[PDB]
Amino acid sequence: AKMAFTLADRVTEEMLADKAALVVEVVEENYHDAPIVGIAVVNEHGRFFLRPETALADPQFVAWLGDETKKKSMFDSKRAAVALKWKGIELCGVSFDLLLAAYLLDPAQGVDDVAAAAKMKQYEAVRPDEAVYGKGAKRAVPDEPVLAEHLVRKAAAIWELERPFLDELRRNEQDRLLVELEQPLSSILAEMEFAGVKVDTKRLEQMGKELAEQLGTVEQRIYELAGQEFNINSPKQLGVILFEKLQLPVLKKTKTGYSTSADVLEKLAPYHEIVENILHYRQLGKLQSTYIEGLLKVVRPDTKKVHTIFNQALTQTGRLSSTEPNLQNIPIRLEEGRKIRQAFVPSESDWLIFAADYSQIELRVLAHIAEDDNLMEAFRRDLDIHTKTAMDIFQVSEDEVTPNMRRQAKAVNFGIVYGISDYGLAQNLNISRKEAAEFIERYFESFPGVKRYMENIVQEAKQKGYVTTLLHRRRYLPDITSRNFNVRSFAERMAMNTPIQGSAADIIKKAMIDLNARLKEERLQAHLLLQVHDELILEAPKEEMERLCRLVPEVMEQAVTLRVPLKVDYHYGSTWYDAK
DNA sequence: GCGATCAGCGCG
DNA sequence: CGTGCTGATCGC
Ligand SMILES: OC[C@H]1O[C@@](CO)(O[C@H]2O[C@H](CO)[C@@H](O)[C@H](O)[C@H]2O)[C@@H](O)[C@@H]1O
Ligand SMILES: OC[C@H]1O[C@@](CO)(O[C@H]2O[C@H](CO)[C@@H](O)[C@H](O)[C@H]2O)[C@@H](O)[C@@H]1O
Ligand SMILES: [Mg+2]
Repeated sequence: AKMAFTLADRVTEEMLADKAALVVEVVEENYHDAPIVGIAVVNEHGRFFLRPETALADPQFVAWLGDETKKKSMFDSKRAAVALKWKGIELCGVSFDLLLAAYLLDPAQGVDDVAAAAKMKQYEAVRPDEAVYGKGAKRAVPDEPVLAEHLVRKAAAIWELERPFLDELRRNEQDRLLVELEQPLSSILAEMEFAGVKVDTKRLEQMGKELAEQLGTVEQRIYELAGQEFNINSPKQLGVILFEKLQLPVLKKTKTGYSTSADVLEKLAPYHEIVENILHYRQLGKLQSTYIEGLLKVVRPDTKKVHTIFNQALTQTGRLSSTEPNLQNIPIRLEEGRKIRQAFVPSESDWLIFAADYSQIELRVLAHIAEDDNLMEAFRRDLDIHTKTAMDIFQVSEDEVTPNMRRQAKAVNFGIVYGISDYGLAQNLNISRKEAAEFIERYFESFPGVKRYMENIVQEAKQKGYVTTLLHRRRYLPDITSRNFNVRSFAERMAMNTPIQGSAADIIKKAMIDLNARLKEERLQAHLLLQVHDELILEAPKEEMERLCRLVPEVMEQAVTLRVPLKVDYHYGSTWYDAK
């Protein structure tokens, strides 16, 4: 039967106890400047549902929300914190976030609502959000009676689940990871998302106009060389033009038809002039649809800022993800796409963009965890790691390392990090397995400590059932015991890769926490805007650059102490593009 | 037609 | 290797 609760018309004192499960419901997936549809509070005095117009206007309730001594347990407190920031209300005292707790216990569960986390502890007296709000075009906020009970049941679940979740985190030695890292980081991400990044829309629009011109020209050139018109963006129609009308060789096949990936086209380029044009068309087309039109779609017209949402509880490695827009994959590798960054500017006049990035943090982390003497010495000498790798695997002096040799050694360092494998490397360097295996073997011959680590971590994953990062993040790998070579191999590569990528994630997250504490102590106006896996982007008055040049790198380099140094490069400029 | 897939490409 | 976003596509 239904759950008992008071559907209050006004805020009372017992609703303001110093310990409670709190629900500040924001149904819109993108919570920026979004509506709060209801509030539920469960504490020692009972269960309560409050209408937002009432609670959020009540001085006492707002004070309670902002009182750090009044502890609240929630699910996705960042969502509520940001929704409240847009209304000028501060949320403090969140001592437990069920979403983050569940995430740390097992990222693989994909916990995205209270019901999912509750199911982990055999608690099912709460419905999944999707069941209550529906989804897609049919998504909608239910009538008060249905809404109120759902919010109360969620608060009730959080109230009941706090202790068991904290107990397991403690057994896993992950309690500090939640309380001292992820929860404090949650508040920092909330400030970052709320601050947003300023966009020079006029510059973006002009770039868009020129791209349209260039696309038109390349588009026509393509129809000319094809002898007809067709939907270039249709892998099916394109496949017909390339492999049937033009008789280009089929080197790669796709489940549905002909593969037209850039990888394939690159090899087909020598056969026909249409290929290079299709490649150029896709490059510009990607820029136009995603980084110009797509970006312009999410810019707030009143402030000209984009407010991303950092998903802190999604990746299996501990990395953050970014959406609406995704600001972690803005072009940089190719100059034409890199120009897109000229569109991201400081939010205030006479302010500048400051970007700091870790130099090879993953390989440094690997040197530390594997305790490989050669790799540690390489970083202690701050050597060019790819040139050094080439020197060792190809057995030549530094001056004997050719450009192609370094390129291949670089690709090997790529593979060693993401889980070295014949297929992966071979196909990546466009070579054979017999050859790729030879490189790998040569690499392990030069870095025996890394080989030992790879063997040991795999064995450890099979024994314990999971692998861990420097700060105790965990990833379960049940497929590590699969009798299917492919499935088992993937699991083994994750056993190898996760402690590396995951520890690098732990480090930069701590750096963000340490950095914000330093910025505040120094009372600098500088603030974080974005995190891109191994780099931090800030904006600050031009008068703070010299101080940031010393502070940011130091804080990032000292976040943790490894057997090898951590090195941070940095640049600043009038736009993100110039922060190079 | 709606949402779900597929195929291709951007980043670390 | 992973997330995420795009235009096409197919599924019921
Ligand atoms: O609020 C972020 C937080 O919510 C979850 C669901 O619990 O994701 C929702 O919000 C994201 C940001 O708008 C969307 O990308 C996602 O589709 C939506 O379900 C968590 O995954 C996330 O940590
Ligand atoms: O030849 C041993 C070598 O193979 C790997 C896979 O590259 O693991 C295989 O052999 C182990 C026994 O030594 C099994 O536990 C594992 O399941 C199987 O795939 C390496 O880890 C190992 O060094
Ligand atoms: Mg870097």
